[PDB]
Amino acid sequence: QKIHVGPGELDDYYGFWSGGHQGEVRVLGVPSMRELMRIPVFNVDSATGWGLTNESRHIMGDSAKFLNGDCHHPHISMTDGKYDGKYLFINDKANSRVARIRLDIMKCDKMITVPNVQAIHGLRLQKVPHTKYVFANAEFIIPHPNDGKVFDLQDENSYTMYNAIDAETMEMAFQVIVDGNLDNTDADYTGRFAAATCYNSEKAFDLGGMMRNERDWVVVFDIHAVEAAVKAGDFITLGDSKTPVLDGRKKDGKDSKFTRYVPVPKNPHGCNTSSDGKYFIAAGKLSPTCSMIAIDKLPDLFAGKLADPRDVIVGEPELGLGPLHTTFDGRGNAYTTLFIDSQVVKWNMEEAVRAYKGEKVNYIKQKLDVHYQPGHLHASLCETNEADGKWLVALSKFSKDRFLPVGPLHPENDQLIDISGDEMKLVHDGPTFAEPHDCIMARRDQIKTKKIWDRNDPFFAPTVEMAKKDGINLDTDNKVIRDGNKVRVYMTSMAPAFGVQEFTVKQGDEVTVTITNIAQIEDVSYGFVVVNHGVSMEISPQQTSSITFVADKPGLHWYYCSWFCHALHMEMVGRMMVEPAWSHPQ
Amino acid sequence: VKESKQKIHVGPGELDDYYGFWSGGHQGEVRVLGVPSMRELMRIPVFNVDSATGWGLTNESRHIMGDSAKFLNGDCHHPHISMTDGKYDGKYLFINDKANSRVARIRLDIMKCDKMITVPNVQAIHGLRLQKVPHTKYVFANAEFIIPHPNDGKVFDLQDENSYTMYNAIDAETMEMAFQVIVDGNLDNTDADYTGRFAAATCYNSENERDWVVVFDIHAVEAAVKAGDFITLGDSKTPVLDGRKKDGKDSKFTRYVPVPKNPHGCNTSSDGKYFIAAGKLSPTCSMIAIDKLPDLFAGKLADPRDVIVGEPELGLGPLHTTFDGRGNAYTTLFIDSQVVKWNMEEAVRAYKGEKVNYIKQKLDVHYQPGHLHASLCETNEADGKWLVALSKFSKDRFLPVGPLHPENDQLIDISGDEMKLVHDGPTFAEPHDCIMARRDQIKTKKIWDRNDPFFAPTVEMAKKDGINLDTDNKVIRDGNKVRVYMTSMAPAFGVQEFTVKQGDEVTVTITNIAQIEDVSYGFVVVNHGVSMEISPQQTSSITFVADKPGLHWYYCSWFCHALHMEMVGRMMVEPA
Ligand code: CUZ
Ligand code: CUA
Ligand code: CUA
Ligand SMILES: [Ca+2]
Ligand SMILES: [Ca+2]
Ligand SMILES: [Cl-]
Ligand SMILES: [Cl-]
Ligand SMILES: [K+]
Ligand SMILES: [K+]
Ligand code: NA
Ligand code: NA
Ligand SMILES: [Zn+2]
Ligand SMILES: [Zn+2]
Repeated sequence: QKIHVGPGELDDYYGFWSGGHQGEVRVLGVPSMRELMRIPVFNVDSATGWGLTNESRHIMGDSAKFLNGDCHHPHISMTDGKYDGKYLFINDKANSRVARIRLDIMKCDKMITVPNVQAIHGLRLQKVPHTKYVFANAEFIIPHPNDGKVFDLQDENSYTMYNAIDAETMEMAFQVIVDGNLDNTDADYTGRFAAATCYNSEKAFDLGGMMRNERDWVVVFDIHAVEAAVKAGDFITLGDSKTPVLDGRKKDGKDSKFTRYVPVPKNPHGCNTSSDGKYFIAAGKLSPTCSMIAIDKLPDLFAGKLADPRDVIVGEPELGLGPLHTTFDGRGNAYTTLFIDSQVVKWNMEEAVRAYKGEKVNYIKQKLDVHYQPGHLHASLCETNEADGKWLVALSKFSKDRFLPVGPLHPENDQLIDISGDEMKLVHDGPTFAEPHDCIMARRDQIKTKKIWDRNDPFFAPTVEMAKKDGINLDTDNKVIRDGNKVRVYMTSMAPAFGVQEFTVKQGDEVTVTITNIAQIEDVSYGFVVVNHGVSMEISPQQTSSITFVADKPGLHWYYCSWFCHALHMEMVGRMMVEPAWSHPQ
Repeated sequence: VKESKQKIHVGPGELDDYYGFWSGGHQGEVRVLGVPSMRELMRIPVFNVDSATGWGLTNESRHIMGDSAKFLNGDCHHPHISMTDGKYDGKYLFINDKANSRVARIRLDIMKCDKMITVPNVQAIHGLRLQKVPHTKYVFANAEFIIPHPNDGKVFDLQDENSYTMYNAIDAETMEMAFQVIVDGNLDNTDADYTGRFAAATCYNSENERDWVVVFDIHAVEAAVKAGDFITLGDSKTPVLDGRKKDGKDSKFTRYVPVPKNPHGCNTSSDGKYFIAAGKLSPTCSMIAIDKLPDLFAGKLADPRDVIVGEPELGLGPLHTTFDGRGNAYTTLFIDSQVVKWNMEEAVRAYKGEKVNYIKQKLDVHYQPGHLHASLCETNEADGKWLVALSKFSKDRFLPVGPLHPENDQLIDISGDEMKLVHDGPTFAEPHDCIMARRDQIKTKKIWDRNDPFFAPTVEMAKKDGINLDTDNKVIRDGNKVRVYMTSMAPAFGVQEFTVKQGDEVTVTITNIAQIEDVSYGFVVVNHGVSMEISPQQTSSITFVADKPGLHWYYCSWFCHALHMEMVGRMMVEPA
């Protein structure tokens, strides 16, 4: 298995890394582990203008007021349990958002603030028959309504909710109230069942209380029952949201139609579907085990053919101190991170199941040391029924002495491990910034990217619509439109000349600059910067971009093209002239 | 005979040999790489807003940025490291902001931006370089674009006698302006000699069959400043000297050396003999003899062209030059898409008419190189081991990732007689230029000092409230202001709940009293756009308004402990 990608060689896999609390998505080549691209999502990106431009702020909605995000879990849309390469979804824990990235243009094209919740943490996609739903955990219990009259998490109206988002429209589909709280989640290989771990079955707010119970649980959702209740109109709404809300709590011991609670020790964390579709595997964290939920026993559990919810557990292997996450090679082994022991442990799921039935046997195959304190791990295609068992990335939280010193803040250490053989082999230490939690890999042929924009692309269609009201054809017009104290500049661009090289406004005017890059070549991107106005954006081939700012300073102000595009790059410039307020009315 | 055969694989457990400091380009940060692995070890926020650490959101960072904290963007190109006696001393890194006309200082012991200045009365700081000898007293900075003076909207004509740009000197230690020099034309790039007397800059817009490199007599400038012979502009107290030619007469502070053609790069050879100006539109470099500049300013030379001692023909589109310390220069050919290696002394002899070939090798790069940088090339210790060429079009060299492409930063072994390309490093947002330093030239703190200037103003606020940041967990109420102070020790915030009134302006100050390297904590307030880092022994603070009634969770964002998920707290906001 080639480990090094020489000059002129291409990587075999795409890797999509979460940005952690830096808020972006990063695109890596695997196995070289080099960063090919950054995709801004919840961060403000100076280079492309994401969070400054009118297109990006329209996608972010009211949340464009936040300059931060915290993402953990990137996942790729699937058709029949295999990646189809259309979309990447990722969570925002800091401002309770889910974002969709369009993998053909590698940009965030949709974003939603999940109503009536705080902190979207766990996120995963339906696998079968395709990704109809994005499943998203809200982590923290809050009052409903949260109007400041009740603060107690033990009140009957204090709770958190499981969230399903329509992948294609990126509108809420439903929400399910649960007991306890929600950590990570996964889905089965039929479309019926999803599952989430809970660590706060105590509904406490202090550390001691959140650890009291010997077992919390994984809550299992019967999505068919949920949809059936929705189509039946048997749901409520909260506040101003029209999202159907269903009640998944126990009510005096009796289970909801929508949920079952499997007792699992202890403050469990990871929740991973095996690539063969047999198991939900929950990482015990404070318990030195994983718990294996048999998905094929779930219909019986929901029909009361089982006497005890624990009867869906068919294994609970002892793996080591602080199991956090599990991934799969597709050969019948699971790999689990041990945060405290700082290892990855390879174990055989079928043997662990036999040992739970008393058949004494050694299901642990190998323990590999990692550096240090691993969180997530990801084996190539592990989330599909094409799990290929080639590469394994383990994302550790303390790199200590593994890289040159760079001050008090250290990088993370994302370590690439060869699992194609019987023995795991550590091959590469990859330092990353801001704590990626999780990543996801796709084969090179599973991702198809556009090199030039289509002119009808929904990303800037609202801008095309604005132009039409001014009688503007964006493909050819270089025009300055005036409307009271607003000025709308429309221009084409072809290196090294802006189509409007100068224009004049009154001090205080609100200026929108719309630029259409009418180039038809690849890698031919232009920029636009207005000096000393905090204005910056990218316009790639056939794209239209626009940015709005206030001409608050009298005098002559230069604008320039930022993206090196030509041998005459530092000469693709223009001038905005701002007439002083004292020479105009008022 | 000596071969180029350095090892590029830094396996697990092994450490890189050099630090690389990459500019962030249009993204606005600075990036720290290990060389030769070319892996990114750290990002240093400067002009960007960084969700992870809170740079741009915290009180400490917005204090450093001053009024310019209102800008969420930057555009940097030129990172440089402070020198003592012509050698890197590891103290500071400086970098430019072309978009909002700033210079930033980074302290290399903490790897944080600690000072920032908006340069007055100019637009767009582009070229930037450091005084070398006797140390980096001055940061030299080019303002690129010509503007009216004053720029109040009465005059827009760029040919007006009061429309010009200026060369800028910033005091490196105080990060206050030292002086500005009005010049003719446009400034592009700049460098300094190895004595402290001279600096030089290419000018592309003298408007021209020839533009020039302008040469500054920094001693003469300092003399005038100390005798009070200067004017000031607008409301800036900065001494301003007039370096323009007047009726064909020369300023005391400047000489204009004719050089073709829209010259771009301006690079000082490591032996200190030459300012080398890359020809861009002319397929040449021009070599100015620094030891002839005293005679130039003394009026002992018949013609400003007399200080030119070499003009080698290299290829199409020379943009920049670097040095191996063995007597070779390395120049990027932007059109030919090559690095050309050439011998500077053979170039000088050729210029006299000897038939001697000074070109040693041309290496193909991919594609369209701009800047290049050999290790320690800006110092008299240039070691001739590694070369990075930063190329603007990666085309097919990496997997496709949509309409936007990465820059291709190519690592080249120059240790032997033949350059060898050994690695392609894709980078985001056109870093443009970089600088390398030996591992042993950089010394960083592992934990913060409690007296650090970075958060000294926050320590002062706490002093006014009577707070001992090392021990106290308290909530001060002051009208509609709320100042929460707390220690933190994973897995617990030192204040786990507090209550305020809707609309209160809340300041949260957190001190990480851990003593263990790498145990960094975070603080995020859910749905309030609040996020910051607190590393060991650091104090950080952030102000926001509690505009939403009800219970609002905060949590630690830096995975710090087995019980990370449970290190949380509650803000309770009583309705108005
Ligand atoms: Cu948010 S948690 Cu184990 Cu995913 Cu990092
Ligand atoms: Cu247009 Cu560079
Ligand atoms: Cu504090 Cu994780
Ligand atoms: Ca618990
Ligand atoms: Ca010119
Ligand atoms: Cl998980
Ligand atoms: Cl230069
Ligand atoms: K870390
Ligand atoms: K580029
Ligand atoms: Na939306
Ligand atoms: Na300052
Ligand atoms: Zn440059
Ligand atoms: Zn350049």
